[PDB]
Amino acid sequence: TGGRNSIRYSELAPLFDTTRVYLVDNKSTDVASLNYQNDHSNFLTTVIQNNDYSPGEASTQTINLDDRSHWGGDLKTILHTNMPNVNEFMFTNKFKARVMVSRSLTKDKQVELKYEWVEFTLPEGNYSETMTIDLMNNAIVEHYLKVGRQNGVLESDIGVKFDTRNFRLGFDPVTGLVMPGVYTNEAFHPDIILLPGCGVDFTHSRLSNLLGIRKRQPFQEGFRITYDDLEGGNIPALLDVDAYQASLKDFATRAEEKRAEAEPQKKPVIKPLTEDSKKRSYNLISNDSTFTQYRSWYLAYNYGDPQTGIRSWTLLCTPDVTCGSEQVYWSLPDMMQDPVTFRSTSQISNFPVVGAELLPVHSKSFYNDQAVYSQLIRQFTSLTHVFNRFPENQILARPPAPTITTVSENVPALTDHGTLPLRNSIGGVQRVTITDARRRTCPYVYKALGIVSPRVLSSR
Amino acid sequence: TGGRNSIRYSELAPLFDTTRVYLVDNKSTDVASLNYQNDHSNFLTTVIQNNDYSPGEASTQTINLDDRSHWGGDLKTILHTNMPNVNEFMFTNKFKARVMVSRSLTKDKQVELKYEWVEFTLPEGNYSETMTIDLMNNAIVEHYLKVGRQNGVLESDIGVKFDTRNFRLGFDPVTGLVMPGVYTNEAFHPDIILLPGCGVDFTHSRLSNLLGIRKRQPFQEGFRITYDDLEGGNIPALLDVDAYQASLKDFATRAEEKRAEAEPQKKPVIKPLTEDSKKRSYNLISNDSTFTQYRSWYLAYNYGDPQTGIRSWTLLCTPDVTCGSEQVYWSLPDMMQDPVTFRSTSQISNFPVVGAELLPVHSKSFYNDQAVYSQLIRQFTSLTHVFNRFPENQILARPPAPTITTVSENVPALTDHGTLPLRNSIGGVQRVTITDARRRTCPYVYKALGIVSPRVLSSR
Amino acid sequence: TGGRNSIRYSELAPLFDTTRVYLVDNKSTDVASLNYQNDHSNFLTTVIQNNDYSPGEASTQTINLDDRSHWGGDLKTILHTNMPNVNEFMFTNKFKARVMVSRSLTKDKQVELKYEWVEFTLPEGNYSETMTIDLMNNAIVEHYLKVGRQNGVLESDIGVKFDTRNFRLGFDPVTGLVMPGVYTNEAFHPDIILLPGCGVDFTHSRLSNLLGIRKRQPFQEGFRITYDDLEGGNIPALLDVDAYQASLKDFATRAEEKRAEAEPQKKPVIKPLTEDSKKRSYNLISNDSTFTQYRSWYLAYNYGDPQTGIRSWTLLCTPDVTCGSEQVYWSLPDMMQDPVTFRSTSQISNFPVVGAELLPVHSKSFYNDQAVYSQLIRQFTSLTHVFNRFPENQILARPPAPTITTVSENVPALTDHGTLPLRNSIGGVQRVTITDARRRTCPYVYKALGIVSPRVLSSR
Amino acid sequence: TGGRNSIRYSELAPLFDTTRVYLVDNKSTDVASLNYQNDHSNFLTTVIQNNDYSPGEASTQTINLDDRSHWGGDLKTILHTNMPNVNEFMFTNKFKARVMVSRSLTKDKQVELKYEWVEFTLPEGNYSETMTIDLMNNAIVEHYLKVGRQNGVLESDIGVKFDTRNFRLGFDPVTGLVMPGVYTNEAFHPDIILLPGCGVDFTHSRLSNLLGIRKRQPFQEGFRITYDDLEGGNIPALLDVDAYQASLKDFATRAEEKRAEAEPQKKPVIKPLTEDSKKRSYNLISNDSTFTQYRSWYLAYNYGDPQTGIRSWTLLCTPDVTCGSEQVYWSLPDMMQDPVTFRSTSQISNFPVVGAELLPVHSKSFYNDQAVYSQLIRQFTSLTHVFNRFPENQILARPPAPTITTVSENVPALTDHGTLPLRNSIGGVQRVTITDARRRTCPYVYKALGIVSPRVLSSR
Repeated sequence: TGGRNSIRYSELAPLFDTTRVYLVDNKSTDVASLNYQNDHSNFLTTVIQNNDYSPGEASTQTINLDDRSHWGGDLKTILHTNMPNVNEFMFTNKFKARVMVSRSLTKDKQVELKYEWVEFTLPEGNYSETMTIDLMNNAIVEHYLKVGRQNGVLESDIGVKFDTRNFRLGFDPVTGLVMPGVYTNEAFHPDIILLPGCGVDFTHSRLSNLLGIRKRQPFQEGFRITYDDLEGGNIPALLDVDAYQASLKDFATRAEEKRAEAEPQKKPVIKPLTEDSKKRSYNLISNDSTFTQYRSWYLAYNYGDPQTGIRSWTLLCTPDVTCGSEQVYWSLPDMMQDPVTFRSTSQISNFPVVGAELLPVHSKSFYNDQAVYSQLIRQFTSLTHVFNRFPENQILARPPAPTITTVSENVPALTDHGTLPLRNSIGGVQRVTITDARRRTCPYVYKALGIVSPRVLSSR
Repeated sequence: TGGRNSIRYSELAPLFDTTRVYLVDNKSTDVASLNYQNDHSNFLTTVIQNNDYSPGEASTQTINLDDRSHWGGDLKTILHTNMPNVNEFMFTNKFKARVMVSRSLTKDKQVELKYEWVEFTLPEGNYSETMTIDLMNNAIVEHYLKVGRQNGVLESDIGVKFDTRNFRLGFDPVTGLVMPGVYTNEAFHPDIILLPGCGVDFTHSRLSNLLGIRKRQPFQEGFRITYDDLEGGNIPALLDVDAYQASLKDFATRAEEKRAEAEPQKKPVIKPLTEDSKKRSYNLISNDSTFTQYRSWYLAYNYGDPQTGIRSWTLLCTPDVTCGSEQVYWSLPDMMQDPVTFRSTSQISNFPVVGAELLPVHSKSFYNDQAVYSQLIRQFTSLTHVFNRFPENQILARPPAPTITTVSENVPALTDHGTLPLRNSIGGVQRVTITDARRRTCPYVYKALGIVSPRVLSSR
Repeated sequence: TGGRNSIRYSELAPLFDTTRVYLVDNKSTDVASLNYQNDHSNFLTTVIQNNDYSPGEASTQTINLDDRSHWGGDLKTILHTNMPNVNEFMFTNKFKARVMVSRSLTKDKQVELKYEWVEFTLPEGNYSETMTIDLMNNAIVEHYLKVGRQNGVLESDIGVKFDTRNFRLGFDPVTGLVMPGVYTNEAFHPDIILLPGCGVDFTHSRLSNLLGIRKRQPFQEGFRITYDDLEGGNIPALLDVDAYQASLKDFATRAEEKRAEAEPQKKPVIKPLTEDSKKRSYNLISNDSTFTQYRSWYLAYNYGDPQTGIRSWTLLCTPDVTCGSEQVYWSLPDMMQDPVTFRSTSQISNFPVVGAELLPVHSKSFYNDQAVYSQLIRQFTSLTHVFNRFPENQILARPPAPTITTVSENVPALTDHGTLPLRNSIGGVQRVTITDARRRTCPYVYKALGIVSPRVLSSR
Repeated sequence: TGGRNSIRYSELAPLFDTTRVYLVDNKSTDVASLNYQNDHSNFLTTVIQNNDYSPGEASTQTINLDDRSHWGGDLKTILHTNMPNVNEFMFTNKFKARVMVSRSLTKDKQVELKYEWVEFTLPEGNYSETMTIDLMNNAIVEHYLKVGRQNGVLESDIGVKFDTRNFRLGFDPVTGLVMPGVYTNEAFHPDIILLPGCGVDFTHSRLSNLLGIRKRQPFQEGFRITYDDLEGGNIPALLDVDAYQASLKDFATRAEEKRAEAEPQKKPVIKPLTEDSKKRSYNLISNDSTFTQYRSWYLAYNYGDPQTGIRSWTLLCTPDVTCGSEQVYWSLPDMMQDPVTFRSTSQISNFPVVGAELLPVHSKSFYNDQAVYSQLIRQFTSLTHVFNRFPENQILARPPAPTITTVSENVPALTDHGTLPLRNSIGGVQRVTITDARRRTCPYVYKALGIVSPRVLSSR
């Protein structure tokens, strides 16, 4: 310490031992003159807080930490964003899926079904865990319109759907059917329902995470999940409720009558429904088999061979609307020594990093009353949303709203990076820069604030 | 340390090493006598906590940190506000918009439409993310009354509306219409709906942030968004439900009948509704085109040319009721050495700063049940609010309440600034001062509290 | 300090005193080349952040903390998971129970009841405190179908049920019956209802904790709870409401008439209901006794002999959906000295541990409105869920939804382990590894992030 | 430092300066062999984390902090419980009350009323702020059955009730009655309603706190609150609505008609109802007085003489379901020097204490919709709960559910005790022990975890 303290500035007098320099954006004189063309994630600040000098002029003067000692400063920072759930940047507004795009009776008498991969995009915005799903299903439909239908494609065969129920709860081990005649619409994790000849790929989208279907060994570029993959676990068919109902015309310890009332002339059972009001085909494999051609991921993962099925190369897990906690990197190139192996440069997308921190986004959870409220309004017929374009379908229906939805929420992060080594000649104008994992500014930054407290560390 | 500790006061005896001085407002003797004309964001305190002296008299005595050493103190502080969502100070109660103000059949046979920019102001108060919007739409209307109407202006042409839905979900790629005959009223981010010849400017309002429409490169003084800007993305027109309904009088794998039931004598389709009950014009460009003159920001941003549209110079992002996390600056001029480049002065609006901190305001989020509850009460006719003065309009209607509203909430902030260098002759009366980004006291401060713990740092 | 600081790298120049090395997974060049076959819970990272070298090549270079001093580093870390409530890994998707599997009239005239232990498994997913229960009851039923029934087993005798009410609130001390004729369906802690000859074992499942039935002295491998254990506390029988109703044909201080209206020809009381609509046996011990054979844990614990009953060897406590706060262990084998007694090795499942921390999972609680809403919909008959397959049973009914449900929620954990001693020759490529209590990678890890700040500790 | 660092272990080599020893329960080898008969609140751990030695054998080896220096360690700990709201341990399942137990027409013509103190106990479980109350009222009733009634006791005179409303809002200053004929059922703090000759004592129960009736000077063993105490503040009687209704047969500034319409032949007023449907006596003092014999604490405290009433020796305050934040004490007898005045021993219930911390329980609050929902279901007659056995009573009714209920919630506590002095010969097997205020293990502990970081403090 002794003679090694002195923190000096032009004529303003000797200041001794730690003090404070401030890195701020909202400084009025600065804006107008320096970072006009820049944004909150990469700006310039005049660190000289002296009322009497031009910003330019200030950019000349310097804060001089005493020369005789190696100095260090404590860097506390306040980061605040407002990035939305889905958007083009975080890759949460795009996702490739393969759908039916044409259906025509080929030249002889056999038929033709051609499929193709199309990229659907969502309208940017901050959504729910669910409404997002919906937005996706809609984006599938919206395409079926501009193309599908007007080429022999019947809704009765739209290839991909993102639903959320266990399509085999009512299932009866012997009848081979979902007895209650209705797939019990309770929500149990996002799922993916495919059809023959198609599938979906998330190779370039974090939406995968929103669904909560993660690859069992991530560092593998590429995420395609097709029909052939979802093996074992095709949605069983609903039993014909009416056919069954309409039919039926042609120890001794109180356990006596209970054992005789519980027990050629066959019944209407066997009849697995085939279509629904407005006759929508449920595409059943055989006029025999109780299983529909529709295949569910959830079903696969949980019910089909664990050592071979998707349960093998994939992993079932929690949703997370945020799509993935990603971090950001601070850099104060003009004011702090470049950490260990970092090379010193001027290429904004490669500056040295002084602090890392998670991008300020959490997921708040709320209890959903609207879960059932809706089961008592479409049972009492009325208009439809662009979401339930197939009310009477039990499959292309509208995935049940899960109780407890999550919502991406932005929050101020009063973080604190360690104490770093800094130069002893701090320039009048410092440059602040926040970067993301991929190394690029981040448009969604409303406020960055830095406070540095230099203090002597050793001697030269 | 050795002889360098001694912290002395008048005759009260030697105290050694760190101790504690207190900066408090609520001190009774002080109020009455010193900071009568001041407020919590800029007051005087007697730091001498000795029961026997006048405040004035105390203002004489002094705490003497030993002379032989440079001292420093730890400054912990308790800040607590209660600033409201919208108000004149934070510039959240004003916003300029350009509306229709006159409509008369000019002198020959052609007509005249004159527009003007008017500043509307809100009643101060703490609001919701939504009700705020509403308050704005109302403030637009309230003006149409004092002027608009009484000058040939028909509601059928009020220029600006802040709604919240995706005005083109039901849209059908071929019919060029919102088929369901009703813009699906679900909430998807605040938006701005304009008309020809008008627009809105936020150049002097943080309300912009409330909406969540941020300028892609902020440091540009000025925020005007007009009709001509919102290009490509005019709200498509609702299809005539009745005209259509009223009309209609004059492979082989179960997929056989599904491919024949899905497939001069033209139909009522083409008819895009023109007005609504009480005949309100939907101002359609041509008696032909399926698009209304009404233009939506949301629509533009998401659907019209990304490299040219507003999607270019603007950015879609999360709301935030608070309107923008702003920070405040502490200053203890009379008790702590003036940080690096700060000049020492007496101009309250330029004191030295010792600590920065975010102004104590966060946004709590809640789940909205009232989302739909209201769709089942205006469907069952009854009175109206100053908010839905055009129930039967599908456009000047009332923006749908988003599920999950946010509310600005004030909270005590037990913050902690570093350890700062201080003078060794602390005056009997210290002056505390909290300032905002622009540098001015902040009326909304209920309590400021400071605790300082001096301790030796080096030697002289 | 003096000559002991120097932190050196290849030619890049001398850095002095603490600096920062970064342990990150999401680093792009790394993924592709090193940890292709690995996962977030056990990967390799290149700690050399120098743009110009191959990852391989970098793996050669080294960060050299000065040799003359023993160094240490501060390890802060960011861990973020997404593990679901129930799953095979945490052992929350399996649980052994003993049920009735066969009922046939043995060879002479006496009968045979054979029971067996079967393991039921749940569909993996993140659930509620309740819906989980339900999933279990269902899994019991689902078995009764594939086997039970089709072998003389009547629902009237399914052995295990997980409900949640105090099966003896309405109980009347004298009549020996649940007077109101209905077990008051309010929720009061998960319970277990057994039958003669069966029970449940959790020896290999944390689901026990979900129920909130903990063993009074845990370190005892094994958790079997059978009928014979639940002694004293058999669910009393519901009084015959109708029999009773249908019958009844054949001081003086205002307290006079109150003392005469409150006061061979016997009444219908004695009649304890025996079965319910669709005549389901309530299996009553004697044609006499007011107690059914059904036995409840809750009942036992709270009402039967505390010094002998289950209240003795077991403990009643709060649920917790997470099933048990378990911790994880960090290990940075290639960069930090192996703590006290740890042996140095290469067996991933035995690396040295540098930091311990709770696996990032908490339980959020919400208020349940859906508590009663359902009591006003099954009272108005309509379809049933795979959950209430015995609506009219008062016992095999559907446990009442408790107000205040809990839900396992994943959250980012910005933790901070101490300051650790490290090697002075940090390899170009470090290995990160998170392990669980049992010592194995943890599939449910989305992001691991490490920041180390070396700084001199002493001298060599 | 110099030669004073060395932290040594058997042959495993010299480790220098701070390192880390771990205190963990879940360690597999340990359980089976050492703490079989113990529980999480008092177990043994092998601190030697070396894979090759028996636990027993390890118990021999030792960690040797260098002898030449006095060492200290940082103790961070992770405590996690799951204790329920009410239970026998925390004394929240018992509470003595004095009730009517016999009513017979004594030998001459005068009568006899004998009362007695009885201890009622609740079924263990985690409850609500309210449902707890209810459970208590029920427990009062449940007794009236096994005894009361069957001895001339009419519900019309059950002595104690815990309700929650201000039994005198409708009250009219002149009529001396609760005009609206109904005690306005809004919730305003737990209360206690007594009758002549009885009362309640909490001398041995924290439930008092749940109610929120605290003794004004706590350190006084004993908490009895009887009738005679609740003086001034007897619940006024409801006015006879019918008698009144059934009767009535036999300046000039617009303020003219308002002053004549607002103004022998007496009216039905005076008639204060006496009993209610099913004629339940309201026990009124005189056939005259408008006050019933029923006395309320709330009423007393707020309305009767503040200098003499209960308002004097008692204190009205917030509920808190937890019943009282109690703390726990850590102790690591075998590894850390015994703090200042603590005597060293082997009596588990007197070990030295190294850290204190609040027992991990907080109270979450939720908004109650179910507040009114119930006022619109018992107004539409139907069955009753064991809770509203006197629907038609306005007093023995069922206390109104307060909006905003609280619920005891268990939470992991990542606490951190200071840095403590420790022995330099740490035994292979350490003993961990958590104790409560009264000094006894705490059954409700699911996980205890300790991390110690020794580091040199001075020299010997």
